[PDB]
Amino acid sequence: ADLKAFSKHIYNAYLKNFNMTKKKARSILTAPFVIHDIETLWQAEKGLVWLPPYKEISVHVFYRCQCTTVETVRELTEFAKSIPSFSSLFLNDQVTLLKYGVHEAIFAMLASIVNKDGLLVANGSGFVTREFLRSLRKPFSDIIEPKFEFAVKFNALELDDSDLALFIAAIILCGDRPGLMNVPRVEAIQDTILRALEFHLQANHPDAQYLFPKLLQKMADLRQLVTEHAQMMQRIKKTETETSLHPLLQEIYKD
Ligand SMILES: CCCCN(c1cccc(-c2ccc(SC)cc2)c1C)S(=O)(=O)c1ccc(OCC(=O)O)c2ccccc12
Ligand SMILES: CCCCCCO[C@@H]1O[C@H](CO)[C@@H](O)[C@H](O)[C@H]1O
Ligand SMILES: CCCCCCO[C@@H]1O[C@H](CO)[C@@H](O)[C@H](O)[C@H]1O
Repeated sequence: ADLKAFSKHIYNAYLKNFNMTKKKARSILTAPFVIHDIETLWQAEKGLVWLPPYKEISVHVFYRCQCTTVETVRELTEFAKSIPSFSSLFLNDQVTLLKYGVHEAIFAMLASIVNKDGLLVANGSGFVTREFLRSLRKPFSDIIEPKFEFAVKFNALELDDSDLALFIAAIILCGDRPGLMNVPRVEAIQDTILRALEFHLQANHPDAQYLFPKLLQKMADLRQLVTEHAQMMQRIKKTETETSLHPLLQEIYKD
């Protein structure tokens, strides 16, 4: 009943806080400058499309990834704060939820800007090919591929921005997070969001392909995806000594 209005407030918060909507993304994807080799990557840097001291091609890509990720974390923070029930939480719990939730949300939203062939970069000014990213030296290519596999299956669910606003909110407001102080309040908020989501999916996808429980599965898939990604990020930290890691991302991964 009150859930329809509750979803509108979340959707509003999403529209207010993210630079790239799926609506914007899909329209661009169907012109952005194409990065498919070293030459085009260099031409993208020469101002036409767009940091620590230069090392190499794969590390340059890794550095630009961090920049993007840091910026997405900022947006997710503002999104979450635009939800009143999130803002009533003590700041430590807010930080705990963002700590353990941002990468799950990042990979979910990433599907919005991805097709079988590649992904948009630089606020839609660029399109980097999947084949080009495959060509980067290990471990970077290994880290990248699973996100394509995830994003393609996820895009088959044909969610829109209003669906995603609730889905991301549910990811952030998660009672399972380690070190959470007020577990009961968060669980109660999660439950309201999930109820709003099921209600919203009924109204928005009337002939739903068992859509709500498939999204719950995707949430579990995202948790596994982040687990594996964190393991791969630990490998970078251990093996790539000369490569710098953004302080905030270091804080997120810590413990
Ligand atoms: C669907 C493929 C996603 C691949 N990764 C990603 C995500 C967003 C932007 C970019 C990117 C690509 C090209 C350029 S210029 C040629 C710039 C950016 C990439 C590679 S990823 O989502 O798998 C990914 C996410 C985050 C990473 O480190 C940051 C963090 O964990 O906070 C990644 C690090 C290495 C490889 C992929 C990363
Ligand atoms: C908004 C995203 C912030 C995620 C970084 C959280 O970083 C966390 O901050 C806590 C409070 O300073 C620290 O106690 C904790 O050690 C650190 O991992
Ligand atoms: C931008 C790259 C920052 C990632 C550095 C990874 O850092 C590591 O992540 C592990 C997670 O497996 C944590 O257990 C460990 O404490 C942390 O130092």
